[PDB]
Amino acid sequence: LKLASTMEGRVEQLAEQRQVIEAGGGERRVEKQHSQGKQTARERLNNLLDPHSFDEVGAFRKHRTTLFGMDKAVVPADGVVTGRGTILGRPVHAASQDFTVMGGSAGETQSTKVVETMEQALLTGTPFLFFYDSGGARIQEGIDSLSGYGKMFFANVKLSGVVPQIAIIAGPCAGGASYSPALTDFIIMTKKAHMFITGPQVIKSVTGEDVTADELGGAEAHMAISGNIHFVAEDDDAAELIAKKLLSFLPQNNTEEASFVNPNNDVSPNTELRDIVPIDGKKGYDVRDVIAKIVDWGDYLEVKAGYATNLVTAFARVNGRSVGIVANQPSVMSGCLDINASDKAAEFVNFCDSFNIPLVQLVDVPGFLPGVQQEYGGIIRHGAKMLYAYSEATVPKITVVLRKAYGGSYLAMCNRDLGADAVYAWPSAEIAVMGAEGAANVIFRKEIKDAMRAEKIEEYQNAFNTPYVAAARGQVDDVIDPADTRRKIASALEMYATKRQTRPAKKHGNFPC
Amino acid sequence: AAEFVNFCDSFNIPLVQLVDVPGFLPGVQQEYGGIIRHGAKMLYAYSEATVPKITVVLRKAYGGSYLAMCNRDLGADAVYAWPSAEIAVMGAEGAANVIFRKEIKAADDPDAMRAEKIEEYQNAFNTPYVAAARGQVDDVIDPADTRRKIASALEMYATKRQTRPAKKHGNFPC
Amino acid sequence: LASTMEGRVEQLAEQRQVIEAGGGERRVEKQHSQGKQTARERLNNLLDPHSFDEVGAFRKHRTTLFGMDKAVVPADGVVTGRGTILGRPVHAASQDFTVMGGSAGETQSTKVVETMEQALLTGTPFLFFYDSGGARIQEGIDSLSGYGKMFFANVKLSGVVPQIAIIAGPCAGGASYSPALTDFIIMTKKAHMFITGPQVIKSVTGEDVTADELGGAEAHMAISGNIHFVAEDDDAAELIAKKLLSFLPQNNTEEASFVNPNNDVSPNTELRDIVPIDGKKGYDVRDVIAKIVDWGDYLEVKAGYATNLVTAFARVNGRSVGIVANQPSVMSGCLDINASDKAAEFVNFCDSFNIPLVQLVDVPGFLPGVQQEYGGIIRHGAKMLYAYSEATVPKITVVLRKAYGGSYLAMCNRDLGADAVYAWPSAEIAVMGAEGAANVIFRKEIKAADDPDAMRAEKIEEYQNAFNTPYVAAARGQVDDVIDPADTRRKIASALEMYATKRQTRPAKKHGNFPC
Ligand SMILES: C[C@@H](C(=O)O)C(=O)SCCNC(=O)CCNC(=O)[C@H](O)C(C)(C)COP(=O)(O)OP(=O)(O)OC[C@H]1O[C@@H](n2cnc3c(N)ncnc32)[C@H](O)[C@@H]1OP(=O)(O)O
Ligand SMILES: C[C@@H](C(=O)O)C(=O)SCCNC(=O)CCNC(=O)[C@H](O)C(C)(C)COP(=O)(O)OP(=O)(O)OC[C@H]1O[C@@H](n2cnc3c(N)ncnc32)[C@H](O)[C@@H]1OP(=O)(O)O
Repeated sequence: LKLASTMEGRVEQLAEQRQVIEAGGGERRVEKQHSQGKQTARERLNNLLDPHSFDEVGAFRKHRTTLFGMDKAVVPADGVVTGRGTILGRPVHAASQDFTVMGGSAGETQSTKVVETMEQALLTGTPFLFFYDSGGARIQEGIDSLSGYGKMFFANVKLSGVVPQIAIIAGPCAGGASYSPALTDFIIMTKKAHMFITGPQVIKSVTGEDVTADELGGAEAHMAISGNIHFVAEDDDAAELIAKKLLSFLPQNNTEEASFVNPNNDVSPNTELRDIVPIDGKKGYDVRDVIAKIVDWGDYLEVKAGYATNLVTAFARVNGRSVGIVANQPSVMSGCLDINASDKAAEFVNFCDSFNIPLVQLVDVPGFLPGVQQEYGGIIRHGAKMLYAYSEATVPKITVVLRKAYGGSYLAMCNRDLGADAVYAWPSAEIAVMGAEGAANVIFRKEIKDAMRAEKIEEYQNAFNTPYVAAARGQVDDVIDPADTRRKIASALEMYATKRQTRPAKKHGNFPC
Repeated sequence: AAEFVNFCDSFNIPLVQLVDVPGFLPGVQQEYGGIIRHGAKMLYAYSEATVPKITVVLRKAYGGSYLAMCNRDLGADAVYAWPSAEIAVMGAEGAANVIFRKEIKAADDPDAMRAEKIEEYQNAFNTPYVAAARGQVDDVIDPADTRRKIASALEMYATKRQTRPAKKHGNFPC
Repeated sequence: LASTMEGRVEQLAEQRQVIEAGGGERRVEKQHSQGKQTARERLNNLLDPHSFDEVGAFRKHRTTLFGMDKAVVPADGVVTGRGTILGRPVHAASQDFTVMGGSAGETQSTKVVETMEQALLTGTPFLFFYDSGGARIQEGIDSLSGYGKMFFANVKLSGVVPQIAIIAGPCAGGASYSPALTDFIIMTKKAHMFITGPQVIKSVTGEDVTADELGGAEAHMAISGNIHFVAEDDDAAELIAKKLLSFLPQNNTEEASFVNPNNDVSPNTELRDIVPIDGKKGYDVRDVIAKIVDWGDYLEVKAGYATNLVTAFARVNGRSVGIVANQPSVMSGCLDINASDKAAEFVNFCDSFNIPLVQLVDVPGFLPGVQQEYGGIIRHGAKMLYAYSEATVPKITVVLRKAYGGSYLAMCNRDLGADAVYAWPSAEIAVMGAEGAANVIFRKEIKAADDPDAMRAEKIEEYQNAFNTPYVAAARGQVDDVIDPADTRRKIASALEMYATKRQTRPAKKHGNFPC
C-alpha cells in the first residue's frame, strides 16, 4: 500500500492494517472455527500467556511464493502467530497456526517464522509452545513448503533436551506435519483435533479401507492405541490449563533445575501407606493411591494416563521439588511390563534426565508380559529402552520396592546396579531372580521324583525372596515401615540434590529403537 | 561507532541503534582516506558482537550504511520500523534511472513514465510494510511505543547466550 | 524431460552448457576485449586442473518484480564450489559480469554465503573473484539483505580460515566492504572499487575525478591503504593468489606446511656491510631480508603503501614467517599513521594463523608533524603495541640500528613478548636521542659552562655511552646477546626452531579492545 501523508495518519493507517491482519481469514471463517468448538490462533495465545504479555513478531510478514495464485493471495501472517510472552512470569516463545488462513496450510514463510521463533527460544533459553491447526504443507508452494518442514524438524531436534517443547494439537494436523509434534517433548490433543501421517482419503484409495479422521487419528486413538500423545484435552480451554500445569514442573532450560513450587515441608509418618498394598500377591490395587500419599498435597500430573496403563508416569513434587514418578500398576495386567509400557517409561525417564528432574520409582512388578506377540513385537529391544534410559540417567534416582520385583523387570525399574542412589524395601518387598516355583522346577528337577516340591519351593522362597535377604546383600539400603516412605524419599532427595555423576565422553550412546 | 560497539560487547552492555542514515558521505577524500576499511569496522564490530542488539529504524536506512547500523543480517535480535522507516538498497529515484532507463527514454511521456516507475519502486520496496513483509523488521510500530518495544526486547534477550567460532581473534579492520 | 535416461543425460549436458555460456557470446567477447577473463576461466586458471566441483550451476533467483519473473540469470551471476590449489582443498566464488553486470542478486549472495559456510565447516581457505555493479537494483531490499548476510559471514570466518579477495572488474558501492572484511585484497589494473562513484560524488560535492583516479588499483594501494597487491591482469592476480596461499595454513588450528626448505644457516659476512655505521645514511632493509630468508624469496604485502615500513611473507628452513622491518631509506625509517596500520594488520593476521613474526629494527621514532597528531597517531600507533602485545606466536626481534622510545616498543621488544631479541653491534636502543636527552637533563649544567658547545658534546657523549650501546642493552637483559651481523640467519633460525613448541595463552575475554 501507499503511506499516508502525516505521522498521525500513518499511525492510524498502521492500526487499521494491523486490525486487518489480526482478523485472519475473516469473520465467517472465524465464526466457523468457533462453531466447531475451537478458539482462534490469537485467542489461544491470549488465554495461554499472561495478560498483555504477548509480544508478536511477524504480523506483517508475508509469503514470497507466486505460483498457482499465491502471487495474488492475501494470507495474513502467512497463517501463524508467533512471538514471546510469559506464563506465570516466565519468559516463553510460542507459535499458533491460524486455520482460518488457507486452512492453516504451512507456507514456506510460515515454517520460517516458526523456526526463527524456535531459534530465539534456544538462544535465550526459554520454553517453546506451539498450537497446531493445519492442513499440512501448503500445496500451491510445492517443494518450497516441503523445505520449510525439513527446517522445522531439524530445529525441533536442535532444541531437544535444551529447552522444553510443548505441542498442542487443537484441530487438524494432516501429514508429515505431525512429525514436529513427535519431536517436541509433550503433545496435548483436544477432542476436536486430528493427527496422522496418511489421511483417510489416501488410505482408502490405496488399501481399500474406509475410516473416519476421528477413528484414524482422533485424540483417543492416539492416546490409547498409537501411544503418540501425553495428554487428551476436552477443548482448547482445558489444553491451555494443562499446558500451564505441565510447564510448572519444568525448568526454563537444561542448565537449571525447575523452581520449587508451593513446598510442603511436612514429612511426618502416614500409616495409611501400610494398607494400600495387600500382603496377598493375588490382590491388586491402584498404585496412584500410594503416590497420592507421598507427594506434596497429593498432587500429580499423570503423563500418558490412558496409554499402557499397566505402568504409571507422573510429575509431582516432594518438598516443592519437581520429580518424575515411575510406578508399576498391579491392578492392570498384573503390573507386568510390556512393549508399550517400556516405551512409556523410557521416554519419561529420558526426558526427566535431560531436564534435571529426579526420578522416583515405586516397584511391584512380576516380570514382563508373557505372549508370542510380545516376543514377535520386539520386547527385547523395547524393554532394553528402560535399562538404557535409567543406566544413562544422572539425575538422583530413588527407588522404593513395594512388593514384587522379579528378574529383569526389577532391573528395568532401576535398582542400585542401574545407579539408583537410594533403594528402600517395604516389608512386603519380594525381590527375586524368578518365582520360587519355576526356580524349584529347575534346580530341584531331579531330587523331585512327590509333593517334595512343596518343601523346595518354600526353601527357595525363604532363602532369597525376603526383604531381609535383599537387605543382607546390600541390594536395598534398609527395610522400612511403609508409613515412613515420604520421609525416606524426601531425605534422599535432599542429600542427592548435589549429586554430580561423571559419564564417559561420547556424542551419544546407542539408544535402542 | 566501532570502538563503542566493541567496548559494549566486551563488557556485556546491550546495543541499541536508532537509524536515519542516507548512506556514506560522498567525497574524494573519503575514498582516499580509506572509507572502505574504516566503514568495514562497523560491520565487523556488530557482526562479532554477541550482546543483545536492538535496532529501531526511524527514517532513512539506505544500502551499506543501513547494514552498518546493525540490521537483522548482522545479528540484530529485534528490529522495529517507525512508519517513516525507509529501508532501501538505494533511493527510488536513483534506482529508477538505472533499471527503467530504457522504458523511460522510449515512453511517449518520459516524465510521466519516470514518476510512475519511481512511485512503483518506492511502494514495492521502500515502505515499512515491505520491510516487515520480508521479515527484515519484527513489526512496524507507533513511534509513541518505542521505549516499550526496546524495553521488552531487552528484557527477553537478557538471557541471550550466543557463541562464536573458535579463534584467537578475528582480523579487525585497521 | 526426454523419454529415456540417456536422452535426459544429453538434455542435461545441453542445459548445463547454456548456463556456462553465461551472458552469451557478445558479452563474453566484450569481457575479453577489456582484457578480462570470464568468471569460469578465472576459477579454471586458479584451481588445479579439472578439480572444480560446482555447486548451484542450476540455482535460480526467486525474485519476480521489475522483469525478474521473466529474466534468465544463469547461476544468478556467481559460480561457486570447491576445488584444490596444489592439492589443498579450497572453496571459491567467481562473479559473472556478463550476467546482469554481475549485479548481486539475493540468491547469488546466498550461494556465496553457503560456500563460505562450507569452508568454515570443513576448515579450508575461501577465495573470491569480484566483478560486479553492486546489489541488484531490481531486487531492492532482498539484494540489500543478501549483502548483510555476506558481510556477517566474512566476519564469522575472520581468523578461522584465510579469505582472499581478487577484484578483477568493477566493485561499485558497499559491495566493497566484503573484500575489506577478507584478509587480503589483490586488485588488477582493470578493476575499480569505491563506496561512492565519480558521478554521485560530482553531483554532491562538485569534485571532478575519473573512476581510475578515484578507485583504480594504484589509488587504493598508495593512497587509501585498502589493498594488499596490485596485479597487472587476471593471470598475474591468479599467480599472486597461489603464491600468497602457499604461506598460509588451511585454517587456524594448523601451522602452514613447510615448502622447499633450505636448511643451510651458514654465515654471510656481506650482511655486515648493508647497514651503515653512519646513522645519517640509509639503505634498503630488503637487502637484509634477502640475505636471511630461504632462497632470498619473499612476498611483500602492501609493497606500494607506507613504504617506510616493510611487511612480507618469507621462509626460514621451510617455515612461513611474517617479517616486519623499518625502511630507513624512506622518511628516515620513521613510523607514522599509515605504517602503523600496515604493521598492525599484518601482525594480527600472522597471529591468527600461527605464523611467527620476525622484526628487523631501525627506527628513530614516529614521524613529526601536526597532521600526524591531528590524524590520531596516538590511536593508530597504539595498534602496533596492541597487536604485538596480544600476539602469542613466536616473536623474534633483531635490532639492526636505531631503536628509539615508543617506536622501539612498537617494533616488539622483550617487554611486548619477544621470545628472543638480538642486537647487531650497530644497535642503538634508546629512550630518546642522546642530543635531546642531554638538552633536558643537563640544560643548566651546559648553560653555565662559558663553552656549552664543548660541554654539550661532552654531556651528549656521556649520555650516549651510558645507555645507547648494545652492551648496555645487553647488560640490562633487553637483548639476549649482541651478535655478529653475519650470523643473523642462524640466530633467527635457531630461535624459530626452539620456539616451534611455544604454547602461550591469554586472559579469558570475548576480545580485547583493538584501537580504531
Ligand atoms: C509433505 C506432506 C506430507 O505430509 O508428507 C505434505 O504436507 S503433502 C501434504 C498434503 N496435505 C493434505 O493432503 C491435506 C489436505 N486437506 C485436508 O485434509 C483438509 O483440508 C483438512 C482435514 C485439514 C480440513 O478439512 P476441512 O473440511 O475442515 O476443510 P476445508 O476443505 O475447507 O478446508 C480448509 C481450506 O484450506 C485448504 N487447505 C487445507 N489443507 C491444505 C494444504 N495442505 N495446502 C493448501 N490448502 C489447503 C483447503 O483447500 C480449503 O480451501 P477453501 O476454503 O478454498 O476450500
Ligand atoms: C547497497 C548498495 C550500496 O552501495 O550501498 C547497492 O549496492 S546500491 C548499489 C547501486 N549500484 C550501482 O549504482 C552501480 C551501477 N551501474 C554502474 O556504475 C556501472 O554499471 C558499472 C561500473 C558496474 C558498469 O559499467 P559498464 O559500462 O561496464 O557497464 P554497463 O552499464 O553495461 O553494465 C552492465 C549492465 O549491468 C547492469 N547493472 C550494473 N549494475 C547493476 C545493478 N546494481 N543492478 C542491476 N543491474 C546492474 C547495467 O544496468 C547494465 O545493463 P544492460 O545490459 O541492461 O544495460
